[PDB]
Amino acid sequence: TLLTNAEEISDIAFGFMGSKALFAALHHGVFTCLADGPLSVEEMAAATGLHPDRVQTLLTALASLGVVSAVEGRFANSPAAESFLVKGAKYDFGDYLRLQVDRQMYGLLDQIEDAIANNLPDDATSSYADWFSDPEQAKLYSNSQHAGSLGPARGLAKLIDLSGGKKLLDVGGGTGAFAITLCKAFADLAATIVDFPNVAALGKGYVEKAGLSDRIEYVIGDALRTEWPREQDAILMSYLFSGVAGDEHDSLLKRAYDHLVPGGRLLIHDFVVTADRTGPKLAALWQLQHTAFTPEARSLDDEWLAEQLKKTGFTDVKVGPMIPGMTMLAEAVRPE
Amino acid sequence: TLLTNAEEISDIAFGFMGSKALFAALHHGVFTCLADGPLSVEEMAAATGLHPDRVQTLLTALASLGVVSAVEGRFANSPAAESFLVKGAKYDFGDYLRLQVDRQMYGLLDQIEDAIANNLPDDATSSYADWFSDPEQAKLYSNSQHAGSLGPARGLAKLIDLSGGKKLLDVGGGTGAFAITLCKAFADLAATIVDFPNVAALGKGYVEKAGLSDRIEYVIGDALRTEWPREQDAILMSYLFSGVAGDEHDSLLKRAYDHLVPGGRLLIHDFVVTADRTGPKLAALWQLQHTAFTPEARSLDDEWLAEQLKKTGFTDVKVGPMIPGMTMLAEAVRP
Ligand SMILES: C[S@@+](CC[C@H](N)C(=O)[O-])C[C@H]1O[C@@H](n2cnc3c(N)ncnc32)[C@H](O)[C@@H]1O
Ligand SMILES: C[S@@+](CC[C@H](N)C(=O)[O-])C[C@H]1O[C@@H](n2cnc3c(N)ncnc32)[C@H](O)[C@@H]1O
Repeated sequence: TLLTNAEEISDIAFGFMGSKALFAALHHGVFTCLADGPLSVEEMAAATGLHPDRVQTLLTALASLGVVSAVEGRFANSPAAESFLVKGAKYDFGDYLRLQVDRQMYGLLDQIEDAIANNLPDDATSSYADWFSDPEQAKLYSNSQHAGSLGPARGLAKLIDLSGGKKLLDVGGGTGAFAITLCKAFADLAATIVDFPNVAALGKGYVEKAGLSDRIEYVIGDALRTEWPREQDAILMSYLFSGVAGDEHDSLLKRAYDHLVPGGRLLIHDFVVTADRTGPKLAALWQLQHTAFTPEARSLDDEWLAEQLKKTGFTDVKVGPMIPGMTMLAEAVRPE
Repeated sequence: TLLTNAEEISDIAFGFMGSKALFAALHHGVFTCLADGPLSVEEMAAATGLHPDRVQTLLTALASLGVVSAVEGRFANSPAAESFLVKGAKYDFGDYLRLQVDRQMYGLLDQIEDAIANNLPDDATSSYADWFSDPEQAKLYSNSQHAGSLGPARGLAKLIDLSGGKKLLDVGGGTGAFAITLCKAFADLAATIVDFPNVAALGKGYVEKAGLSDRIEYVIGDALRTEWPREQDAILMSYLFSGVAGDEHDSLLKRAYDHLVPGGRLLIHDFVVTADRTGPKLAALWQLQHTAFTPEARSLDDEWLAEQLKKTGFTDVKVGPMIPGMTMLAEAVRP
């Protein structure tokens, strides 16, 4: 589509108000209160401890987005709410949305006006490093990121095979959602994770909980300045490229190729747009979101990625969907 | 319609990114640069001082929203962008979105999680009054609001008749973006804008810079504390109820009755939702925005309104649109 109407501009301009309506409602557990059938405003005010008038304002907003129904002054969850926003639901990501997206991503995006001009102010967050140097920000971010990545990680295990005596290197593997999931799926797999000190310290705990402390080690520090383990059987880079400066992209590929045994696989998972630069929409929006605290980010597109991987010397290069409408999986092999 | 799937919820959850893509682009004159025809990423960088890789990211975001087209490594304005987001377009409104909605409203909506639980930090902006203690602040708000209320003000200069010997009382008046457009349409018209000292002073510049400095007055104070000029022919209230605590509503209804000449009309312009609580969307969202810095605000519906009016004494009250899909106009007449 190509917009023609002022209304269509308005819808875009005012989307942030929609997001915050959804987000506020999650913070006060609105959808969970409705899980047992429709409630009135005052029935809602009671269950949530909100004032009847604020709840009315919030629910009216939600209804006008179709997030809930409003029938005879009674509110009820939409099918989407039932599945995605109720604590416990099959596809729940309410906590992901209100913790990381709302409390962190929303505010940070107030920086893009300066970030896209490569003119951040001194007091702004200018990188993951700077950002995660606050241990409360590292946690707020990582807890939701970990829960959110389990699904995709389980999706990933189904695609690739890492059985046998194999070593995995996860550059920027956060708190181990991928490495842990992979290690639970493949018996003889040993993993190494590289990340920032505050992220690694939380990671250690997830790895203990899972009883994998004997199979998953952390190598702490900035991945660009720290040494990686050599002769790995596979290397994973999930949401790394998006949060790193454009000038670093080739060297990461070259380093990766070099730390891989012959026959080894490079796996890159990230927000990637199609080369026609038309979408997917969420990949592009997330790319812009990372630019806000990564002002030297370059947009990844699928054919650049394929090309650079071949330029780097990899083979059997493929790029395709991972999370539908949002991320792609690129896959490459060091010759054997 | 009700949402069912992930895409539809994501669309809501990530709408803020969409909004910011549009805003960033405006601050940097993207669409204005594209007005002379499609441009490569490189050519775009030349015209804006922005770095190529970053224009590419901004432009890709926008193309995926349909705001620009993307063809052969070139970007061009969508017809909507060409019409409404280019500097000097008959219907340009890019600066309003850029300055008020982005620079101010977006930041203020971060207070919403605490505001709907009536629990703002002392740090937070907790009312129009508190907000406008800062002259720097009162200026940037009205700057883009006053110039944005001209439209609605014109559409109301086409509607009612303020002809003859007529006095006006614009309670909660702002920098008089209404009072000004009214008289200027109606040769013989008075004026009496009540408001806040920090904003008054700005509008005095707006009236002086229009030539009306002797018809329009100002009655400094907190409309709820300060007394207004009695016996008027018309008492406007635009966006007032929206940013005032909901317990001042009924009493604002009685008060406004007094200061009119029996036979004089009252006008309420504001965000009002249909009684069934389903929209319009922009009206519902704006009430939520205003609740961010008005934690005591009440949601205005069309029925409650028409209802309480009549209940206060007014007659032949008429509640109807006004800026479709966003605001309504009430209209009553004093016995
Ligand atoms: C978006 S997150 C998600 C982590 C994980 N790979 C996943 O898929 O859930 C990116 C992670 O990479 C880390 N990271 C970013 N840049 C890094 C760098 N230069 N060196 C090491 N770690 C980095 C961040 O700390 C963050 O935890
Ligand atoms: C959303 S604005 C719009 C101004 C103008 N009436 C218009 O139609 O564009 C609300 C105005 O009313 C003022 N205001 C809000 N509450 C007020 C109060 N309790 N007393 C006096 N002025 C108030 C604000 O200063 C602001 O200028």
